[PDB]
Amino acid sequence: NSFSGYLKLTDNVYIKNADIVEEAKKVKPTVVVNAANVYLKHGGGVAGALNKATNNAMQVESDDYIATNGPLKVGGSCVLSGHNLAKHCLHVVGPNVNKGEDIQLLKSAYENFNQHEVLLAPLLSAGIFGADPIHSLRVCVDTVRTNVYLAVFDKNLYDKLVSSFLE
Ligand SMILES: CNCc1cc(-c2cc3c(N[C@H](c4ccc5c(c4)S(=O)(=O)CCC5)C(C)C)ncnc3[nH]2)co1
Repeated sequence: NSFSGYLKLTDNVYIKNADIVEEAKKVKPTVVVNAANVYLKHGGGVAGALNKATNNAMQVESDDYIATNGPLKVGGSCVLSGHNLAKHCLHVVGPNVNKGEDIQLLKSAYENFNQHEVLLAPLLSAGIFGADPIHSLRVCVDTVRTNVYLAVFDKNLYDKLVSSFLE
């Protein structure tokens, strides 16, 4: 958990302009959060990047989990191996508002982080999931009580988020 160069927003929420894959390699976190979908198909974006960094071992494990347990629910999660990126990967499904899912499920999605003491995570439901990233950060700060290090891989969005928080 050797997080470096983060800006502390509250006593338990930190943020950095960084690629979550590169952070996972530098930090060696106990838990890395994946921005998953309910069938754990890591086809692109954050999930595709984390799977590629494991040389597809995350996707094979994920397929075996789904075969035995069935899909997750939106707002839900599961704990699988972190492979070379962390001790564990917490796969969390935030709502995809571009696909009609309820933005209220973003609170349930962040609540899964409270089962782990320290996590490296992306900003849930942002990017092509369509939620307003300023709102996602607000839900994170209000919901997460354990220690969360957010990696946001876009300096333009990072600056807007820090300027929204410090208003
Ligand atoms: C350029 N080579 C591919 C690639 C991409 C990455 C890569 C992207 C990325 C990231 N993006 C942010 C984000 C946050 C959440 C969601 C998405 C996107 S999404 O994938 O569109 C849908 C699920 C939710 C974005 C708002 C700046 N944040 C952190 N670390 C990241 N790493 C490495 O390699």
